[PDB]
Amino acid sequence: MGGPVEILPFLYLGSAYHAARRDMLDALGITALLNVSSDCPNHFEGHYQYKCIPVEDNHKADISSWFMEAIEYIDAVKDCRGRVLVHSQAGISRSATICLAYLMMKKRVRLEEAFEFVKQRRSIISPNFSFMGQLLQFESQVLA
Amino acid sequence: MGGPVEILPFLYLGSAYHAARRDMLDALGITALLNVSSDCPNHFEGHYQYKCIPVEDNHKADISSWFMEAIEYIDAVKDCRGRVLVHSQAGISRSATICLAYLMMKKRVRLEEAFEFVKQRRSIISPNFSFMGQLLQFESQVLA
Amino acid sequence: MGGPVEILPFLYLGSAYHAARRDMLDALGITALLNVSSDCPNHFEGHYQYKCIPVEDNHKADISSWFMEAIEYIDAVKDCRGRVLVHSQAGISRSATICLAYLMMKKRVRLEEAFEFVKQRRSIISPNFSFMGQLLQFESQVLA
Amino acid sequence: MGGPVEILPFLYLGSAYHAARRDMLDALGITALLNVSSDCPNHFEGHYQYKCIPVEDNHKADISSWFMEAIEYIDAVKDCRGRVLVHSQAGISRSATICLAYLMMKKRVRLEEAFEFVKQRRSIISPNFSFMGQLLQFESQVLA
Amino acid sequence: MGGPVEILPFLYLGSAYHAARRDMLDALGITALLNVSSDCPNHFEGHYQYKCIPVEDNHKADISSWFMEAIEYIDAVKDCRGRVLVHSQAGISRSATICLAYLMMKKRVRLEEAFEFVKQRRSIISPNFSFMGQLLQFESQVLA
Amino acid sequence: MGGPVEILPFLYLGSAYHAARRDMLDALGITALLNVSSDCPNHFEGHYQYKCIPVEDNHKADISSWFMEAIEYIDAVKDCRGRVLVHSQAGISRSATICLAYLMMKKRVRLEEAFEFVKQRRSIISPNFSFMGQLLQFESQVLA
Amino acid sequence: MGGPVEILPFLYLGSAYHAARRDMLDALGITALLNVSSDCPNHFEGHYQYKCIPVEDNHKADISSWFMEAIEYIDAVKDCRGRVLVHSQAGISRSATICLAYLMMKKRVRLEEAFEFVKQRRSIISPNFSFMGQLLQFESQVLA
Amino acid sequence: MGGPVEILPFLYLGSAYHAARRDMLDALGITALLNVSSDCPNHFEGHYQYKCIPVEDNHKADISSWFMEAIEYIDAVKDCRGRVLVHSQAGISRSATICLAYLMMKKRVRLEEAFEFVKQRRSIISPNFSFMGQLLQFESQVLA
Amino acid sequence: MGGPVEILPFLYLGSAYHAARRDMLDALGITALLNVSSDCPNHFEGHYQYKCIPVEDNHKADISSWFMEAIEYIDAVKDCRGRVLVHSQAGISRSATICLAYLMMKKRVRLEEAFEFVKQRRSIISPNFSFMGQLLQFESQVLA
Amino acid sequence: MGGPVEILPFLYLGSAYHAARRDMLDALGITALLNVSSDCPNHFEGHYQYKCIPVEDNHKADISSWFMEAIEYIDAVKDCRGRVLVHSQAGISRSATICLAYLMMKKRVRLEEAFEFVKQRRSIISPNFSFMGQLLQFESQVLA
Amino acid sequence: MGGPVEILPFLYLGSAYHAARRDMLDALGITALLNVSSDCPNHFEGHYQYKCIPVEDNHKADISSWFMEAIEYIDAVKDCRGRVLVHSQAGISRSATICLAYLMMKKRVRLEEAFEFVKQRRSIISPNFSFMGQLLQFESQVLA
Amino acid sequence: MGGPVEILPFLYLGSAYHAARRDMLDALGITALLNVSSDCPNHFEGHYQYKCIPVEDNHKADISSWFMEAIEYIDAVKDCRGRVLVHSQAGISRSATICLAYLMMKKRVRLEEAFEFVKQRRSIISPNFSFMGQLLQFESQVLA
Amino acid sequence: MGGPVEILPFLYLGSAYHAARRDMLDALGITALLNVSSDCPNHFEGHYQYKCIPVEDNHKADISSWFMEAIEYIDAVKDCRGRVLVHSQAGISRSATICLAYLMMKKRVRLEEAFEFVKQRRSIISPNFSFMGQLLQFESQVLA
Amino acid sequence: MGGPVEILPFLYLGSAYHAARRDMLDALGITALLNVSSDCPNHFEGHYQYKCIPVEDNHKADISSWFMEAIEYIDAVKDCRGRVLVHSQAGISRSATICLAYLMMKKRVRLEEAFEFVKQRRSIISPNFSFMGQLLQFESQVLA
Repeated sequence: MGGPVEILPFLYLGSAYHAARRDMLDALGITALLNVSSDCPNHFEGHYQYKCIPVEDNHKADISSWFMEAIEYIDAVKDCRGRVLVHSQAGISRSATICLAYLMMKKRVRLEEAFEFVKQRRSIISPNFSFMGQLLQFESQVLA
Repeated sequence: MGGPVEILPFLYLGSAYHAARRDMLDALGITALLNVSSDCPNHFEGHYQYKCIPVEDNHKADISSWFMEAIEYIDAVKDCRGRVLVHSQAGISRSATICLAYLMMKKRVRLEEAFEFVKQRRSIISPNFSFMGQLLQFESQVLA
Repeated sequence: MGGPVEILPFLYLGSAYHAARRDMLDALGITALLNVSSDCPNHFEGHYQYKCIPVEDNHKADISSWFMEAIEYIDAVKDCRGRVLVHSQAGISRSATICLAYLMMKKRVRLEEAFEFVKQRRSIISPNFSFMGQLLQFESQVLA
Repeated sequence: MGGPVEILPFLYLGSAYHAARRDMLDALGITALLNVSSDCPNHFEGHYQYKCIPVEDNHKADISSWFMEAIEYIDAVKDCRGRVLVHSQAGISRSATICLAYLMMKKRVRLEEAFEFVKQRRSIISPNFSFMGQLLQFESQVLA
Repeated sequence: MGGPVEILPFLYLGSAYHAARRDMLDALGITALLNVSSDCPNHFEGHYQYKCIPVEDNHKADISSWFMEAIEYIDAVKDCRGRVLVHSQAGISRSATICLAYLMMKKRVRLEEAFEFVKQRRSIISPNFSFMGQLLQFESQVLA
Repeated sequence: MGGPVEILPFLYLGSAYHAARRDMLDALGITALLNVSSDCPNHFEGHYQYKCIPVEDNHKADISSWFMEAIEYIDAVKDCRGRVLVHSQAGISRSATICLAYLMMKKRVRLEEAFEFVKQRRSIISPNFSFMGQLLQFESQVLA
Repeated sequence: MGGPVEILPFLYLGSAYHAARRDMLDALGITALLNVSSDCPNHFEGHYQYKCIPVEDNHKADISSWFMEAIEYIDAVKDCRGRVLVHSQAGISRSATICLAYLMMKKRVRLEEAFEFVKQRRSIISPNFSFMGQLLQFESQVLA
Repeated sequence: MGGPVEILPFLYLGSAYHAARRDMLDALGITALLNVSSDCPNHFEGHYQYKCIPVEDNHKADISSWFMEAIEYIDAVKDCRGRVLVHSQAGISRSATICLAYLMMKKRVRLEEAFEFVKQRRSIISPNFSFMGQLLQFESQVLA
Repeated sequence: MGGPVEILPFLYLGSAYHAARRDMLDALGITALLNVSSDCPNHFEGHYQYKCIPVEDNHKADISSWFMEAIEYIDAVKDCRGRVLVHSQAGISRSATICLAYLMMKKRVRLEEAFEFVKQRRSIISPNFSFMGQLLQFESQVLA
Repeated sequence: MGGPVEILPFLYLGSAYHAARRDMLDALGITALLNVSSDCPNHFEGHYQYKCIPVEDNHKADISSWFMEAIEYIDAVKDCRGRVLVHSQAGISRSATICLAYLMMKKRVRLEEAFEFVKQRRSIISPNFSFMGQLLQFESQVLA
Repeated sequence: MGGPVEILPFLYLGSAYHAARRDMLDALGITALLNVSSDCPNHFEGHYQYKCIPVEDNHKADISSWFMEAIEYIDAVKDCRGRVLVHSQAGISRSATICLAYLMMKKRVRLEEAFEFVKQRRSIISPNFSFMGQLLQFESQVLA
Repeated sequence: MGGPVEILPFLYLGSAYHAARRDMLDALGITALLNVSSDCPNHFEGHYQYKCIPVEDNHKADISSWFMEAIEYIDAVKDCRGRVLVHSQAGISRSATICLAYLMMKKRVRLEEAFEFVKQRRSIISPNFSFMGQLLQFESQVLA
Repeated sequence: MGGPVEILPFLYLGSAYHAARRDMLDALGITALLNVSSDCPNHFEGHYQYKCIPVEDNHKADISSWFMEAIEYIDAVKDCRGRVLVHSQAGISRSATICLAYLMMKKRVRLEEAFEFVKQRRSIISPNFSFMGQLLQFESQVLA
Repeated sequence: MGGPVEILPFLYLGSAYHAARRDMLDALGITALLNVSSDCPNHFEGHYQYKCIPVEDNHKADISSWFMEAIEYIDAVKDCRGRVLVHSQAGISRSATICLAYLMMKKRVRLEEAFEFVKQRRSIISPNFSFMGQLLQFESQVLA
């Protein structure tokens, strides 16, 4: 817990624990949620916009494929002047990988630079190696 | 958090966090809620009376227009011998501006005096400047 | 808060705050709830048995009339081998008065003795004077 | 409270208090719940898989009969690569007995060894004597 | 002990212990004493004005009857510009009930308000329930 | 000093020092006094009931003879719903022996049991050996 | 309390509390008492010489008139080689005024000087203004 | 104060303050009192045996004359197996001188030895010089 | 020093030390000064309004005469919406007497009540007796 | 006091207390002073440049009118490479309002931004509401 | 600094630092000043009486000559019931010498005695040797 | 502040703050002042000798030119056996440079040696570089 | 070690360590010993009564069979008014099981109740599961 | 434990615990032991002289009969210049009674005096009442 960290004015990073907290969500004015796990429920289907990205914290997980879909979604909520809560079970690997991919893309930066910019927000960050490589593979592409 | 502050026996001021807490709401015997934000959900639509006042914590926000509608609503719940929870995301600007407008009106007082009477209740109070001016514009009118 | 106090194995006393806490309710195995207030909602209508006793913490409140209906209800849940949570806003006056009335009746005792037996459970107990007199009026009757 | 203990990667032990906490459930990625009590509600019927095993923390409780049904259920959720939360009111007797029965069976071990393996996880463990005997009766059988 | 509390400039509340202390009596300038017990002696019959009100700290005690006689006596000593020491064995129930009855009457106030005004003076105050009811019965009458 | 200990609601044990203290006597509501010494004066002959039992804290003292007379007296004051203060110089031997004899008799118990019941009240208790033997001699008789 | 202060070998100043204390009186060897109040009793009429000077701690009190009578009395007890205890309720105003008047007279000194000589004895001294003026009026006269 | 010191089982030394304390007197079991002052009253004439020895704490005091009368009195109370409280205003000079004279006589010892034996009991002892000389004059005689 | 105390929004009480402090004067916005001494200079004749009331801290001082002139002056500065600093050498007797007289008059109150109202402001207050009497003489008149 | 705060190298904000301190003025090298009060004197007319802006800390004060005159003056002293001390009685409202108006103008910024920039310098800042509104009215204009 | 010491009710000793402090001067009620230096200015020529005694803290200084003139001046201010502040640069040598000469003369005492009487007031005292001798020379003469 | 440092018996170094302090000036017996700034006023034109040396704490300041004029002035006051206070705004650069130049000249020493001799007096010393170079240029010349 | 715990006046529970301590045995007055292990020697065969019950702390141990023999033995020593020390190697499992069986039987109680009654005596108690079941099997029988 | 106390050079008092300690026995050079209990073994029959006195710590114990036999035994070991250890289970009642009887006899003293002489040795001493009486009965006889 502790509360979701504001990566960008419209982009927040958090735990699945946070996703189940309406008080926490509304206190931050979150309007949408990006469930970057595969089974975390979307309890408040009626009041918040939900987008799911069914991934496992694996090496056997191809989280890179969804980068675009996710980025889109985020940009989407960004344009409605809303606030998305990208989140996964612990908010360490998955939800982070994605916030990184988005930052690398939108703001065009090194996985390095991004990784830092975010470590400062939620020091717990730690994309498992597999994702790390995929985050690189994607990196080259974004810069091209 | 911390809990909503009782401005008037029938008037309370709080956070959107509080609005999502049934235990907190019933412990104070709140019967109605005045959502002074633009996207905070009304989760318990079925058990509490809700009134929305779609405003942003902007300078580009014309919160003054709703003063009357809001005051009415509050007076309304006041007459049912209920308890309203005027609230906005953080419970610092918006929800405050309104409680002020109401007090100035109903009890006829200087934005000054009111502002104080409330600072003593929720020291966090801080209507952004724009609202501050609008609270003055309205002030003259209430005294007339 | 703090949690509801177990007056009797099947009789608990608490706050309206507690009534809104499923985790707290199930942790104590409460099966029914006796809302001794007039507007506290019954959020979980579907999972717990609810009985309402619409009273105000007034001197202008005739809480004595419901004593029988309430006692019945409690005995009812008692027979299903359940657990009732008699409760009012703060769990100081109303919900207490009733637990007292019940104890005086069922176990036949002095308002005095009862009042004590309960002060030891939830030291916060404090039936407003009006109720206090009504608790006496009822006392004589129970002993007859 | 405190949070449910992970007995097995897919097997967790907890309180009924935990069962009412979505944030806690999703933070651990629990997908199913095994209510080893007789009246604890299943509030989130829609989002989590629920299985009930109606038992009392009695000596007059034949919890042994359900061992197989329960083990099955657990194995079931195990195969979906999910996570079950076996739980009872306090998470001391009932929910424990069952986790024990399962461990004895699946991993074939002495009630002794198991009891320990679990005491280390949730030191509060304490199957009432009746269950203890039934856990033994079942033990012989599992080893055969 | 500790010393008698000054309820009113001419009205003090205390213990029977105090009644036996000349030094304490003269130090406060007490001129009269109202023995609200049934057997406490009046040792200094010669130097202080004594008035007895033979009551027990019972439920079987009709202390209400004497309210008028007592109030009179108190008003009497009040007019001689003296100082009365209303007192009972412990100075918790009896002597208090009476000071309350007097205050309610003379100053016309709610048993509630009075009870408080006095709790602040001698926090030990505690009219047994019976008296409490009688104090109410009398209340209505005083307001009429 | 310190104050007399309440053995029974109507039976107290104390020092001769206490016997000379009106404030102390009335604060406890003592109505009668049983002087279990041979020369301690009865200063307040006029306000308290006095009964003398002229004994020495000797081995050459036949305190047993008076047991009956004393018990009577005590029962007497007991019936008037009063309070006796059995006392001797220090309140260690004599006044104790007697409270014991009375307890053994009235409530029928072992000198042992009584002795304890009282040690817990006034830990200073210590009937000189002679009395101790006489308390036994009397014990057999009371049980017969 | 605390004990009476020795102004002069034969002149002491004190409280009415002291006047009620034989132990204190004899410990100081007081033989006479000068009651400078209007209602404080003279409990030990038989053993100590008493002289009364019926005054109020008023502005409406002409304590000056008695100065001579009092001084006389004091000189009287002085000649019997006794010890007088001049005293009033609190021993702050009245009994002080008089000790001052006496000192001014007998030893011929400024109200100023005396006032001091005594403040050093009983720092609590404080003749109400009225008396203060009367103490001056008398001062001129004594010096003449 | 502090309490009278036991010089001999039947001989105690004290202050006039003590003489006025019944509680203290009876607590020690004093039966007689020897007032070695000239004006200290004998308040409890009815309950204690009193003997007066009218002396001043002077150099102009012939306390020696009474030595015999006093010793007699003391021996007297000694024979009734009682307890005398020899005492003077402060219990420093007079009452001491006498206890000394008695000791010197009865037990035949040097004023020196006695003086010590007693200093150890009431360190405050201090017979004014005059008495000191008279105590010597008497000393020679007792040894003869 | 310490700074002048604000008795009334337009009335301050202080020391002659303060009168010599421009920084202090302007920080409080004092516009006028009432020198209630007889020789304290008026250094800043050019920038502040000065009014002198040549009195001594005597008994031989008829400060009462000026009460009216002073009150006037104060009312004067009061009307210009200014701030007067009534002051004397130490700011204990003289400058106080006057603030009292003014309060008694303007707000019509007992020398008693006023004296207090001011003690709470500058606890050092202490009009010498003479002034005290004159403050009374004047009191009667103001109430008439 | 404490000393004036340096808003700009040539612009300082302070109390009227400071204005009366030459040592403080010269220590900071202040050459001019802008008296934003209505009656604070200009004691050192001969050595420092003074400019007055006669305003009250009112809601009835039109401080806005002088904004231009004041800004001019400040720019003036700015050009002589001097240092102005804008100041009012307490240095909270008036003198602040003006420093704000100047900053908004000269450096073109939001009342918001300025208000902050200054709060960091003299945390005590607090333009009464009226001025606040006037500061806004002026804001729009400056940006145009 | 620290403040000038009051040698005599009308005679004070101090530093030149003090002479420049009006607040300090008026707080003590100094009316005249005796500048015992040769160049210290008399800043407040208009409000205080000044007398100069042009001396150096030398051995080559004939301060004795002025003794008479100075004493006169002091006596002068003494008669107007004023207060003189004799002072020199540091208030150690010069101003002291003079206060001494005055004391020796007026009160007729040994340079020794005086020197002490003053050391106790301003421990810093230290007339340079030359002055010391001159103070003696003068001593003989004063005694004659 | 803190006070000016005595460089030479007739030469002191200080702040402009000091220059505004008469008490400080006279306490040190300063007779003349050398204002080494360009705008610090000379408030007490009438009582102290003033000499101005209009310089800026610049690099663009030719403070060297005035060295001779200044030295002269200083020597001048030196001959009148007076005391000069060389001073600039902070008393760090300007006023120091000059005291150095003077020392170098008068006592003929290395800028080095002087700089030290003075650092020990006012550790704050710090002639800006420009002055430092000019202090060297002048050094060679003084040694020639 | 630590010493054997007194379960019953004639029944103690302990370690094999204790069995080897004569001092400990005689200090407790143990007369007999019940060796509930299989190889612990009976060193003092000559002085204490020994009874062996050859069991292992196994699951493969049929300790139940001996329950009767053991109970008999214990009752035996009980009748000789002796004291048995039931004990096993560590005094945790075996010796406990037996004390339990005995208590259940003799005093007829639930394995539950007994287990507790003993846990309070030797908190270390812990019959291995096997024994636990056997203790239940036996339980039913004892109640029949 | 702690070790046996040396009552007499040849007489020691102790616990049965001590009796089992050879190291303790030889360290004190005990040669004989007097077992004043009824079942404590005599483990070292071969090395120490043992004498048994079969008594219970009862009231129903006639320990007096053995007094002579015991005393004899003790005198016996005394003559061999040995050392006896009189002892009972705890060494509080029995073994003490006997050491007392012996002392009373051999050294002829009051049970009182002896009791003390020994309390100082082993403060734990406490002959049960029965023995106490028997110790008295025997006392008279020894003195005869």
